[PDB]
Amino acid sequence: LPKPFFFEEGKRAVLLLHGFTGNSSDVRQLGRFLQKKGYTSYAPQYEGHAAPPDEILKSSPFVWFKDALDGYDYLVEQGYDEIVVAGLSLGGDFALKLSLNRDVKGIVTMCAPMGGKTEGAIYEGFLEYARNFKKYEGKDQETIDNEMDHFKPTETLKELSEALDTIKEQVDEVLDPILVIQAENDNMIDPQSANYIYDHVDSDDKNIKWYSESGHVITIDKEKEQVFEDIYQFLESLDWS
Ligand SMILES: OB(O)c1ccc(C(F)(F)F)s1
Ligand SMILES: OB(O)c1ccc(C(F)(F)F)s1
Ligand SMILES: *[B@@](*)([O])C1=[C][C]=C(C(F)(F)F)S1
Ligand SMILES: [Ca+2]
Ligand SMILES: [Ca+2]
Ligand SMILES: [Ca+2]
Ligand SMILES: [Ca+2]
Ligand SMILES: [Ca+2]
Repeated sequence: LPKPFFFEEGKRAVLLLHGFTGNSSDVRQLGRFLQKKGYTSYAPQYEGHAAPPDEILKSSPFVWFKDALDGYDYLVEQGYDEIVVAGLSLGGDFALKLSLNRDVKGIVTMCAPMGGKTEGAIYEGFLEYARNFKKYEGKDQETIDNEMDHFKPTETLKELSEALDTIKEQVDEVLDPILVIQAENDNMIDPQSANYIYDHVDSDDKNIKWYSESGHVITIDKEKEQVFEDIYQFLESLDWS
């Protein structure tokens, strides 16, 4: 089952943050590519993730963001002072916010939401995970429909909507070098989010890349090798010691 991972290589480090309802395996191939290029990486795993869907509803985005910060702080404790934060999906929103809470050499956002119909993305993301999990449990279609019909929204999903709006409203405070990556065929979040992030950060050093044959979990999809190369080129451009 997926767990946090720590790939120790050279002195340059990347904190890898996964997506909403995702898990560390979604960023592990990126981690391995980075390791082959000499970069250390650490990937936390958010509380309640990689588990039955009700565990997400017992948790909170405030915890998940702290899980992200704990990964940064762990890299520092392990000797890595120079850290780029690279986040997939909701993790990309956490990467932007983390850069306001900790010192980073740069930021990568990959299919991160910002603006638009946030509530739709939250509920569709959760419900898709929940339905797929119940299928994996071997449940029949009626049992799944019945369990899904008993879904009760919790404070978790309202908190997530509020957290996303907070990050949107503070994105003009982001100053560190940034690469914005977006899949054109993302069916979870609106690809125009990438324009919004790019346009509204204060970062003087920024770039954006679009991927025409990819979806939301871009780091496991069919163009992942090009995504990884583009991330690498961005990393190589930064002000490392
Ligand atoms: O420790 B820190 O820099 C945090 C900033 C926001 C946090 C949350 F708990 F509200 F998510 S913790
Ligand atoms: O609305 B508030 O200022 C928030 C505090 C922490 C947030 C999270 F993004 F970590 F979840 S949002
Ligand atoms: B990527 O895994 C995401 C799916 C739904 C998201 C949110 F609702 F947070 F915007 S992010
Ligand atoms: Ca090695
Ligand atoms: Ca150590
Ligand atoms: Ca039945
Ligand atoms: Ca029904
Ligand atoms: Ca500026």
